[PDB]
Amino acid sequence: NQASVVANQLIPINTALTLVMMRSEVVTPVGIPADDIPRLVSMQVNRAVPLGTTLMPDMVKGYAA
Repeated sequence: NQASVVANQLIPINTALTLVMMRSEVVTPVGIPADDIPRLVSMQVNRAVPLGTTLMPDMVKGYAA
């Protein structure tokens, strides 16, 4: 049902998110909702996020729904 943000490339640690890094997919478990992609632009991740990984709230510095 619900789509989440998934890494479209490896996202390195302490690197600001851009649109080319984030795709939407229906995955389980559910992560950050796909609708939040625009909000995530320029926010940094606190760990490296491998290709195909679902972005979870705890991975993004400053993220609160």
